[PDB]
Amino acid sequence: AFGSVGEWLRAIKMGRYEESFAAAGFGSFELVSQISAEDLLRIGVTLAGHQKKILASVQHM
Ligand SMILES: [Cl-]
Repeated sequence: AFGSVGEWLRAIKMGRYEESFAAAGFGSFELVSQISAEDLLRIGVTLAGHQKKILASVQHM
């Protein structure tokens, strides 16, 4: 378990997206667990490799 979405993003080397997750309203794991590729694109994860890494990480929840 992570203490916050930030801690999670940081842990999976995706800390660069912290502010953009938070501003888009993804501040709980309940929301992030339902995240899709379209969501990731909307908030600014433009790289498919980062999208894949993020989505593979959430598929654990
Ligand atoms: Cl934090």
